[PDB]
Amino acid sequence: SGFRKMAFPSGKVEGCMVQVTCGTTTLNGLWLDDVVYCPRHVICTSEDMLNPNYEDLLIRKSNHNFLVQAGNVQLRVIGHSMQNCVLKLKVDTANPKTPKYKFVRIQPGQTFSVLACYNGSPSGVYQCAMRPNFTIKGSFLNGSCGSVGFNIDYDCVSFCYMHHMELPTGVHAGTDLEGNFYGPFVDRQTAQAAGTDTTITVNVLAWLYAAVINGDRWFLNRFTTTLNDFNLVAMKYNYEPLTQDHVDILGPLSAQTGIAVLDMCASLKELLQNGMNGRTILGSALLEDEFTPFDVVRQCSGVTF
Amino acid sequence: SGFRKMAFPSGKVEGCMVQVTCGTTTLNGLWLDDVVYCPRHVICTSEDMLNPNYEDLLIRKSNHNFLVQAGNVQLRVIGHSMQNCVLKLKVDTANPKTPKYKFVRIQPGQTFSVLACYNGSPSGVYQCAMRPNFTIKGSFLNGSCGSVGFNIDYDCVSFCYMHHMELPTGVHAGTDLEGNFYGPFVDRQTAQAAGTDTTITVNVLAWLYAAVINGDRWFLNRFTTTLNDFNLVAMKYNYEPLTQDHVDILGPLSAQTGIAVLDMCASLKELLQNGMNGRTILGSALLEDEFTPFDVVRQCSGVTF
Ligand SMILES: *C(=C)Cn1c(C)c(-n2nnc3ccccc32)c(=O)n(-c2cncc3ccccc23)c1=O
Ligand SMILES: *C(=C)Cn1c(C)c(-n2nnc3ccccc32)c(=O)n(-c2cncc3ccccc23)c1=O
Repeated sequence: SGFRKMAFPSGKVEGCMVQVTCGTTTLNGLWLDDVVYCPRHVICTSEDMLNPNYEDLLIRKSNHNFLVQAGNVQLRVIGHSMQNCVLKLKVDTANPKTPKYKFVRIQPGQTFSVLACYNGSPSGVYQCAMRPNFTIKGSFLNGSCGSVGFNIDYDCVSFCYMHHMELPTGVHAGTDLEGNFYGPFVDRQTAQAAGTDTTITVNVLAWLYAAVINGDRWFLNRFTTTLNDFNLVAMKYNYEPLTQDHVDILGPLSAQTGIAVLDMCASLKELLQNGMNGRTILGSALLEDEFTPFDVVRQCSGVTF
Repeated sequence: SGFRKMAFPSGKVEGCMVQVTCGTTTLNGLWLDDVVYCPRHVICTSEDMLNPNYEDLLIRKSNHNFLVQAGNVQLRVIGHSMQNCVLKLKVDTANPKTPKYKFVRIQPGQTFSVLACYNGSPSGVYQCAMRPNFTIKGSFLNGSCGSVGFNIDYDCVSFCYMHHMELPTGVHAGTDLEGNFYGPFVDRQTAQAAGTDTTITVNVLAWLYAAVINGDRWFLNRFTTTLNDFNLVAMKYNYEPLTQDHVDILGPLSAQTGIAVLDMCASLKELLQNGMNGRTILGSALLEDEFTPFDVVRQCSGVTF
């Protein structure tokens, strides 16, 4: 049946992307009901990003200093406030294309789709995962702030990420839709350490279950392992410690393929110690960890919205 | 800045996906203006797919035998015809969400975004490429026929692919929006050979240019090569022969990075003969060939729609 990195249909999010201009800085905004959400660093100049006093910079700003554009239509700003690191511009008009939505703070290891935008216009969509160090490895250029990450549950759009900065190491950092950064990052142009990134172990196991479903079974060995001895090989190769909760989520994948979770950990343990010897799994020559067990079930069952 | 497999915003295509039912078979349809396009094998039973006489099977079908559903709204079928391998159901109502569109028959090696649909409801979106053997390696389950592949040029949606069958080897085959199959495939449940698949050489070179832009420069060597001697290493490793046209398209990538195309072919020649030695390029341990030179420029410049 095949297996691909798949993103949610971005139709419901395209109708909410607007362009926000404050002075010379222009970035993307998210228009839901009569409130426009955008990163608060839109009020900063190129020289202000070094050490910005956001409370002092926002004081010098009025309602008419914010230009919100939805296509060719201008939105009247009648209120502004700063919640953590996001700016909330109250507009006089509710977005007629507002879908059913919620604000959700996802956990490290979970995945979401990103709609990369520039000047309020969508450019592309791709699937990513929140690394354990609360960073993401996306595709972001200059002007891509304001771009949101989201999950879709049938009719509801769960917004979970807003892009803010590109770290000097090349990775990306951002906040939730309430302004709280993911990780120890601040909206300030300074050298910030992301920390040791590790591999989402439960996502790797789910990806191996998807390989068996699609006929890729060459890595299945003749061993088992304990939950304690497996996390030992995991901690050596910079892998997340596997917990009983992770085993519980892998239940449906273990029952569909008839392979016990502990047996799958043994095949993964052998792959960590012996490598792939040049072979591939689902068209990849490395261990992919950007598919949650829920993503594997969705793609191997055809869940629509 | 990062590099990711990126798909076009599927908002304009979501508004055209409908569900078509003929007897017991149900698949997806594409609703543009007052015409619904769907694969013609919707008129076949499970036992009819072995050796179907489509001209004889369609004769036993009337206008009222086709149930077209756009959400919860029924469409009145007032005309039907068979163009090659697609069925064109004329409806009494033009789609109010019809975007500017064209029908395009793409060439092998070019890429396009796929919106996987089930029962007329979109489920996901992903980028793929038309392999030189006119197959695609997508993610398709039962009921995913009717799913279309498309490219977006600012305001125009260029439809280029409609999914029809999954070959016994696991790959997928389909037609253009006029019904002409890509390759020597027929809409018949029989064993069909896809042929020797090869690697899109111009796409691999463009992917290496994207690596240098993003800072991945470890594969740059100290050699050059001729266009004749390079296609010799290419023909040995099942790679497409590089032509002067391919070199012309790689012009902007060669001028942006300051690396001649023939010099990039030498680094690629060394990678084919020596492998990667365990290293990675843009987070991949193999040579990716699903990025056209136009896809690299779009993602490394931020082209929006
Ligand atoms: C957003 C519209 C502009 N932009 C900014 C302002 C920044 N940026 N520079 N220093 C900063 C400190 C704190 C927060 C943001 C910030 C930025 O990094 N990027 C940005 C984001 N992602 C990728 C990227 C790639 C190349 C240049 C900039 C850039 C901004 O877009
Ligand atoms: C489409 C809604 C149903 N479907 C069909 C009918 C077929 N299929 N079986 N034999 C065939 C011969 C010629 C054309 C189609 C055809 C089919 O293959 N698939 C299908 C397509 N992609 C992936 C896939 C995965 C698992 C089962 C079927 C399947 C159909 O969906």
